[PDB]
Amino acid sequence: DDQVFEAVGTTDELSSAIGFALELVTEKGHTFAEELQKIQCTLQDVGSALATFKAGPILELEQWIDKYTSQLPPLTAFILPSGGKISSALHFCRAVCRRAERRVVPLVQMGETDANVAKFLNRLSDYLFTLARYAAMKEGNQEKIYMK
Amino acid sequence: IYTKTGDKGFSSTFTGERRPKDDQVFEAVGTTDELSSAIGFALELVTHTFAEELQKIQCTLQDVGSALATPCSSAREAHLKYTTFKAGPILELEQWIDKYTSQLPPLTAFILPSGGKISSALHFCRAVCRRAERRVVPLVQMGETDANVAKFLNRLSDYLFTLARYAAMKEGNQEKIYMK
Amino acid sequence: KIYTKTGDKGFSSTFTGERRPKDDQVFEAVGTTDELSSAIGFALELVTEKGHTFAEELQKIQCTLQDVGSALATPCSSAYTTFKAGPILELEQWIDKYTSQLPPLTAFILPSGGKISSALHFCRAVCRRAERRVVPLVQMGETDANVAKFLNRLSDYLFTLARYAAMKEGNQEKIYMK
Ligand SMILES: Nc1ncnc2c1ncn2[C@@H]1O[C@H](COP(=O)(O)OP(=O)(O)OP(=O)(O)O)[C@@H](O)[C@H]1O
Ligand SMILES: Nc1ncnc2c1ncn2[C@@H]1O[C@H](COP(=O)(O)OP(=O)(O)OP(=O)(O)O)[C@@H](O)[C@H]1O
Ligand SMILES: [Cl-]
Ligand SMILES: [Mg+2]
Ligand SMILES: [Mg+2]
Ligand SMILES: [Mg+2]
Ligand SMILES: [Mg+2]
Repeated sequence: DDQVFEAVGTTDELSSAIGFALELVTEKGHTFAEELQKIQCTLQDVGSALATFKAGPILELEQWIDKYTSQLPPLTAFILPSGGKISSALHFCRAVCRRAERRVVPLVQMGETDANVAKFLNRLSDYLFTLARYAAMKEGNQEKIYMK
Repeated sequence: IYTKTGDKGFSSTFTGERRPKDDQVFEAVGTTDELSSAIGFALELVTHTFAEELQKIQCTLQDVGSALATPCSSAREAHLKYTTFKAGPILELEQWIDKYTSQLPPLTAFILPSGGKISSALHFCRAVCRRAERRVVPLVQMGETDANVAKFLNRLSDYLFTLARYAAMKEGNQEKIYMK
Repeated sequence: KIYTKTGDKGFSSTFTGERRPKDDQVFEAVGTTDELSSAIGFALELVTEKGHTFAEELQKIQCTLQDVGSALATPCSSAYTTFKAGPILELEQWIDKYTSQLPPLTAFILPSGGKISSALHFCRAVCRRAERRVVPLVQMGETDANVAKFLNRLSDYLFTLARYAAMKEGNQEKIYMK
């Protein structure tokens, strides 16, 4: 099936975009770098699952999200993809992650893939978005804002 | 785990339709966000008027996104500002291109993606932009999206191409030329 | 003036002169191929030192990617378009060169290994996307099988070159962990 190869490929594409973003991290021992690396592993499991996906990593993502949200101001503006190297790269990862989601979706719904793979990808773009903001905040960057 | 509205693989348009995330509309808005993000990263390599231009373009790509997520077949009276995509930013890209073009050597051979970090990031952006044009086109040719969105993305890749060239020249980088 | 506006309505030309909508699978394959060449272009900028022979290789590969573009823009039924085996066989030689210098590998390598190596894993993914786009074209007999072969062998090249970059830099690449 072509749809499976497409979904696996786009998952790998995401993981490799994360791989490149990780290279932008200049200081050693950041916990989000650990997290991104764990996600990459999960993406490999996504890969073979597509080709039973437990809920744990979704929960993991949800607690990391909540951790970073509580450290950040409320979200009042619409931001443009920005805020420093890592941040921008994560915004790109977010876009690619959302593309992966769209590719997995028909596979679920056809019941060829565990529902949770979609949920994980859905939640991953929230993680990547949140992490981007968190990363920019910690560089004290200030992201660019929408203007007509 | 949370029960998020997107978890069963459906999302919403700005007109209230529920569609599988699979849908053309989301392929089209996703790919546009992808493009804007790529530009976001390219901006981070600015080492500048053209940096200002790239941001305005990101802002237009927001509008593009609002437009794509508002199918004309179901736009009502209050959504008219989203369904209406004015020509202005296109004329802008055109006059920007003329400006840069009048500062560049004449062009006759095929340029490979190259020219320094900013220039190469821009060539990648251009490629992503043309993918975004491919996603928008079927919405336009189905009457769901203003044709001006497509004009824009069409022109944008020529803008992004000529800026790449400009950046290369202002760094003293010669781009590679197609060989054989 | 570089823009004609003639594609402003969503249509464009194949190298046969046929007008098609821009979302036609021919354009999807050509574009994805451009995307790949652009990704290689960026990875090329991550090379610090002068005179790396792989850097010369990737640039030759960009040239072939243009040829792959043209071939794809010239679908066979509507025409006469053959893609020669040469750049494939050449890729195969370069692959052996790097492959033979590498540790035997039993792990699963996560996209990692430094900037170059990382950029090249991404390139590999985009190349694999380009393969997936070329596949329908070959199966309906619009494109020479060799074109798919080239991108396939190029996926292999980019993976193993990323391993090579990582090893030269002495940059440990990350492994799959359960
Ligand atoms: N995978 C996707 N690709 C492109 N666009 C999307 C995708 N998912 C959602 N969208 C669009 O972007 C908007 C914001 O995305 P969001 O992720 O918040 O929606 P969702 O996935 O339906 O909701 P939730 O993430 O809260 O479950 C959505 O209303 C939808 O129009
Ligand atoms: N968005 C696209 N994605 C992939 N391939 C394209 C795209 N647009 C055009 N092509 C192909 O690449 C060639 C050069 O593209 P170009 O953008 O100059 O064409 P166009 O959009 O038809 O014309 P113009 O841009 O001058 O209005 C075209 O002749 C066509 O074969
Ligand atoms: Cl795609
Ligand atoms: Mg979502
Ligand atoms: Mg949301
Ligand atoms: Mg064009
Ligand atoms: Mg042109």
